[PDB]
Formats: sequence, structure tokens, C-alpha cells
Amino acid sequence: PRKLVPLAYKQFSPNVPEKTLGASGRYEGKIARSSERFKELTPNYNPDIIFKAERLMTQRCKDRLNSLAISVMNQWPGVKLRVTEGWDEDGHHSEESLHYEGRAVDITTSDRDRNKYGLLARLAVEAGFDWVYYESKAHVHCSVKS
Ligand SMILES: [Zn+2]
Repeated sequence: PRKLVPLAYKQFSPNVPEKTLGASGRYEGKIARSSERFKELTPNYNPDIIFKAERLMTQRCKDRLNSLAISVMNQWPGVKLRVTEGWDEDGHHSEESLHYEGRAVDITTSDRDRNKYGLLARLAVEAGFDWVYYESKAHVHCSVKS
């Protein structure tokens, strides 16, 4: 067994830029409702995840999130994974955010205990998200390749 080490504030894993090939890969452009690429987005209705649209994400993102949902409930009995941002149609992030193509989620615990977020980030990496960034005290940013 291995010690699960929480990510530090502002740490990202792996320790490379999000868009690198060993991470979540290149930005592919915004996905609009009208896009053909919009049909690669699937809604996530996992009853074990709290959703603050936020539900629309790629299959790989869905798989990683659902895996995380289990691990969080294990880590903290009685607590659930919570999503506060998923697919963004409204330019609320940087120039080229993976949020714009349904390949990123910002997450917390259901109890909004910010002291848990570093460990939540570690669980996200263990759950297979291709890039995990303890971006803010308000949430952890998790993304996947396409
Ligand atoms: Zn984010």
C-alpha cells in the first residue's frame, strides 16, 4: 500500500503544463450546441455526484469522474463528490480552456470543506484524470485527453 499524499495549493499532476501530450493534450476549440463535436458530449446523471450542462462531458471524462465518485465516498464516509463547473458555453475561463470542449470539471466535496480539497485532488489523480490542478481554494480542476 502507498501513502496518499494530498496535492499542495497550486500543484498540478503530472507536473507539466495541462496541454502537454503526457497530460490532457492540445486544446481543440470551443464546442457549441450546434457543433458536430457536440455529439461527443454525454450527460452524467450519477446519483452519487452533486451538481451545483455541468453534466455534459466526454466519455473519458465521464469514466474518470464516475471512478472518482466511488473513491470520494470511500475516503470520507457520508461525503460525496461535487461538480461546480463542467462544460462552459460562456467563456468564463482562459482563452483556451478544456472546459469549452467538455474535457474538464471543477470539483469539491459535498460538504464544501476546503481543507479536504488537497486530498480530493490526489483521489482525482488516482482515479485517472489526465491532469489535476489544485487551482483554487474553491475547487480542484480535473481534465482528460480526447
Ligand atoms: Zn476548471
